[PDB]
Amino acid sequence: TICADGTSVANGACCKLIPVVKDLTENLFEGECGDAAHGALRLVFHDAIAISPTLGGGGADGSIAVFNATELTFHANTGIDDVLDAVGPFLLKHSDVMTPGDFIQLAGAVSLTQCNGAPRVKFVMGRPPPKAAAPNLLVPEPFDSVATILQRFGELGFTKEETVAVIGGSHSVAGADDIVPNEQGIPFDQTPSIFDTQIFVDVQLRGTMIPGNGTTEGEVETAVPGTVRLQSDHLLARDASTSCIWQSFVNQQSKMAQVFGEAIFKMSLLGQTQSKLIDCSEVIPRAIPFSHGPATLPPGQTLKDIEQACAASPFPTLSTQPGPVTSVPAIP
Ligand code: HEM
Ligand SMILES: [Ca+2]
Ligand SMILES: [Ca+2]
Repeated sequence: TICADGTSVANGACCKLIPVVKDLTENLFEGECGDAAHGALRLVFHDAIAISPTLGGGGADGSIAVFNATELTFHANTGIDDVLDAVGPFLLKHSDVMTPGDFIQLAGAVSLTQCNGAPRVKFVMGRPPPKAAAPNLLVPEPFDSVATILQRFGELGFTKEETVAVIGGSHSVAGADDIVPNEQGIPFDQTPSIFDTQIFVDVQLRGTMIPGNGTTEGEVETAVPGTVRLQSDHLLARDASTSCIWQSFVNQQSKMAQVFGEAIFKMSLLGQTQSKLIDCSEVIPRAIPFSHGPATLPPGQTLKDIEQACAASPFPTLSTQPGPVTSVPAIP
């Protein structure tokens, strides 16, 4: 079917989503891989992962928006109130054509296309409205152990490879608003507007510093001024179950993107039955091709500053970016 805009879709029910995509790209994200895009991506996880085989929760069901009055009382959802302040008006204005679970997955898929190197993910619609708030304690916290993290993701059907890709990859285009005391927009990697593998390098370095005037539980030292490091990422890069996976993504942007895209799509289906959904992948914007060079070590860092954790292979011999140590700019 040809939509009013000229887009051909396999299922004509998808045509009603085209204005939603345009609104998100023009008016929420403003064509940028910035604060709004980051929020929409994070919302995908906080909505979808909140499901357990034994404790309940509906997964990718829109509960985090509909039942925000409950789910925003959960510690793991710190900062989601601010995300919903930005995204929530768009969810409401487009609630005539799609359910909230569908909207959240759409917005995350569209967010990625705003970012250099991020994959164009598949997208399906047809998730029913949510029945209830997720239980508490289903969203992983940055102070959770690797074993805890792998149990949560693994029990939901993710491989370890997918788990590392989807966490690390997301943190390549991300910052913290609630970790560095009284500071917002503090990136996890040197390039929060680029979907590159700098996050993988940055986290493998020995940490030497904390930003700001104190820590929050689940934060550890970072190696690069103007960034922050989560304990969870720190441990995932160093634990024997995940460290070879973590290292495998360094300077492998295409591989990382492909795995990430597969993982996001899997995440999008949590709590759903793929049978009763409709493919609407044609509505997702074109991806922005990765246009940056190889991964590098940050200025002033050398291979002796890498904490080797993968026993199978040495850390790739990357170049060091030229020039003086500089503080990474905060995300506007
Ligand atoms: C063990 C798993 C994970 C943990 C513990 C974790 C933890 C965090 C924390 C603590 C923050 C900063 C939040 C704030 O300061 O308010 C954050 C930001 C973010 N996370 Fe993760 N995360 C995980 C997995 C993921 C996944 C799977 C995705 C995407 C599907 C994701 C996407 C993001 C994004 C995009 C941001 C930045 C938000 C912004 O700049 O507004 N995270 N994460
Ligand atoms: Ca949910
Ligand atoms: Ca990056």
